[PDB]
Amino acid sequence: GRLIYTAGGYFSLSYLEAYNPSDGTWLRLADLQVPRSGLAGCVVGGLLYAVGGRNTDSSALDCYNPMTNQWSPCAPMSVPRNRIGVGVIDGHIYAVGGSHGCIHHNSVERYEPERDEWHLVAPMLTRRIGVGVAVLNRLLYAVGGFDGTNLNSAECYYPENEWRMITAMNTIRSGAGVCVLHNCIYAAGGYDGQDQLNSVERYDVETETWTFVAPMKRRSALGITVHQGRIYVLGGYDGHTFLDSVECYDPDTDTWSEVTRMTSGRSGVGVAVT
Ligand SMILES: NC(=O)CN1c2ccc(c3ccccc23)N(CC(N)=O)S(=O)(=O)c2cccc(c2)OC(=O)CCCCC(=O)N2CCC[C@H]2C(=O)Nc2ccc(cc2)S1(=O)=O
Repeated sequence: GRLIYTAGGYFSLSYLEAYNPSDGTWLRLADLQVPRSGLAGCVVGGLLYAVGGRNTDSSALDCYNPMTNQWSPCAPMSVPRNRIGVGVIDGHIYAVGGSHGCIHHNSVERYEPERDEWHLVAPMLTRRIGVGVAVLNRLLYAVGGFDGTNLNSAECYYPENEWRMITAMNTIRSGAGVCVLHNCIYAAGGYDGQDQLNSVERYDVETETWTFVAPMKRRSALGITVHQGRIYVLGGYDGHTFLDSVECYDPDTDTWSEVTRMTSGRSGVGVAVT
């Protein structure tokens, strides 16, 4: 009965809408206190947090509670982080990368909801604005992005405080939807400098290889989450228009299938499931 929340986005949007893949119903919920695009979403203990983005870049961390349909302010990050990416480990929110104006972040900071406190951790090997982030059994991955100059590179964070480069992708991707499904890390979509991508690669943590799976039906700044063993990508920008298209990836048949449409097109959204 879990839901897919899309929060904020760009058409900078305040919408918080929830999709049920089991019946095609959308619900519109309480707005983001402050519109934001370029933000990330993630869930801790049933709570949905919206991080970073921009309205002016944003350091805001807000918390949405399905049980109250109310957005609660949290302590802000140590710096603004637009085009951020986030992951959770042990109930802690890791916010990696992003940009504050011309400052392209390689720093990473961790929020403990228990104390409402943000705290710095070991920065990355590379500045990554538009970074993709996912976590696989307490390893945090930052994938792609753009360092202020040039990334196919990916790197991995072990919490117990050092980042390690991993195998590079087959593709240069900033603004790529990144997730973990099963024991693999997916990097769907992105922007290679030239084109929006519809291709998707997954890193098998156990063969340390990026292999392409079927292409999507193109997009950047797309939302991405998992729901009932399936990847859902939301909206994004295909180079010409801001898509309302929501696409679902079934790993069993290795196909991407459009599965719904958002009530309005957006990119720059934060997405999570709870
Ligand atoms: N919160 C934000 O900062 C804003 N948003 C973001 C914008 C960017 C990245 C974002 C990545 C992650 C999350 C959010 C991203 N990326 C760079 C990165 N290092 O990751 S990106 O994914 O690679 C990418 C997306 C879209 C366009 C693009 C590159 O550049 C291009 O293709 C140029 C092609 C022609 C379009 C164009 O001329 N335009 C002139 C200005 C903008 C863009 C525009 O007209 N409308 C627009 C408005 C809002 C958004 C996208 C497009 S947004 O809200 O999603």
